[PDB]
Amino acid sequence: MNLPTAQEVQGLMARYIELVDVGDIEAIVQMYADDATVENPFGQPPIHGREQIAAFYRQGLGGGKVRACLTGPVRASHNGCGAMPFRVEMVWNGQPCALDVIDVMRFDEHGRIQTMQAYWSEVNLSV
Amino acid sequence: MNLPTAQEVQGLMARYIELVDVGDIEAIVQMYADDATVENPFGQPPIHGREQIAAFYRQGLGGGKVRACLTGPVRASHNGCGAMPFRVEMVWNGQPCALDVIDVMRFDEHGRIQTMQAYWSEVNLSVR
Ligand SMILES: C[C@]12CCc3c(ccc4cc(O)ccc34)[C@@H]1CCC2=O
Ligand SMILES: C[C@]12CCc3c(ccc4cc(O)ccc34)[C@@H]1CCC2=O
Repeated sequence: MNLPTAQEVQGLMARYIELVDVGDIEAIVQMYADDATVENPFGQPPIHGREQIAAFYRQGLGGGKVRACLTGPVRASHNGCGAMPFRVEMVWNGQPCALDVIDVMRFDEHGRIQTMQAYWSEVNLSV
Repeated sequence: MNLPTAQEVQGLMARYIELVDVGDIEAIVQMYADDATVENPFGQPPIHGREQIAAFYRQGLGGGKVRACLTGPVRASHNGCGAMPFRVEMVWNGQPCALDVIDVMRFDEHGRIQTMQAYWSEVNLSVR
């Protein structure tokens, strides 16, 4: 595909959440451009390229324990970009916890994620 | 106020929405920095300066019964930035409509909005 339309951005970013929820690291790495830049959380030093991205996601999702689901519709632009609200559920201190996040993504002319910024901090972590 | 903390970004960005909701263009322009940049919707040319920002909110808020409310918590960083999901309700040539939007904001070391990006398009519009 080329630069995703607004409707295609909605589908791609929803698909990314489904892949995070099932914990398929390889499928996520494939969604990213080979030289993608990721800032998670935004304000922290970026990581770059599929090698660093694969390591980051496997550290986060390798155990398959995390769950993720959209908490609102994906907002999409006409220049291949979008932003989405979601909630992440995992284990912290034994008790279950929930983290509210917004990801901003820009896609390239091949339909792959070129950049991603994940906005969240401890003020978004419940229980 | 200095560079807003994460908790302070949450309050500031929530404060912006309720200002949009009540339609106080004066109060909203004051929240913006003198040389702020606004991309609304994201993908179009950015606008600069408070006069140009003033006129933008005039066009959008100064007429139709525009209301706005958060549809989720404000996500805040530790570098003075945040993102929030909200819904704009409008009446568009008779048709009651709603628009789902996510705003990304960067605040200055004075607690003013330095940059704003509003993500939405027609796919996010619905008839009520
Ligand atoms: C890593 C993590 C699980 C997944 C996750 C987190 C934060 C932001 C994310 C953003 C994403 O786009 C996808 C997944 C996460 C959590 C923070 C702590 C934790 O357990
Ligand atoms: C301008 C507008 C009303 C307000 C509004 C829109 C879009 C994005 C916004 C982002 C904001 O942070 C505040 C207000 C709006 C609408 C698009 C169509 C319309 O009438």
